[PDB]
Amino acid sequence: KVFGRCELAAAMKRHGLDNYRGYSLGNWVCAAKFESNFNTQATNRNTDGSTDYGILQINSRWWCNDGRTPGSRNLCNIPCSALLSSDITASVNCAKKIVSDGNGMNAWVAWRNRCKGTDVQAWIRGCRL
Repeated sequence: KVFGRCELAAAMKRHGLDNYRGYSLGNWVCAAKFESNFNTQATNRNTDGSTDYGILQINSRWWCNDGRTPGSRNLCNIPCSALLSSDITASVNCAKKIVSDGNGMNAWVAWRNRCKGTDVQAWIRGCRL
C-alpha cells in the first residue's frame, strides 16, 4: 500500500507513535517518507546481506527473520514479510522496540540525514488529526 502523507500520520497517531519516546509525529512521518516513500512494500538489500523491509525499512540483521540473514537476532520476533503489510501495526510495534534501544531515531539513517534538525512539523501540516 502506498500511503498518503496525512493518512499515514493519522494511522501512526492512532498506533501510539506521536511523542513516543519524545519524538513528535512529524519525525515518524518524515522518516517513512525518506525510508520507503510511504510504500509498505519497499525492500532494499544491503551489502552485509541483510535486507530492510517496509515503511520504516526495518533491518533483517537484528529485528526480523527473513531466512536468509545468517546471524540474524529476530528481536521483534516476527517474519520480515509481516513488515510489508497494508496494516502498519507490526512495523510500528517493532519500531517502538528499536527507538527504545539506545540511539533513538538515529537508528534510521534517512531520519538522521534528512529529518533530524529540520522543521518536521511540516510533515503533518494540514492534516486532520
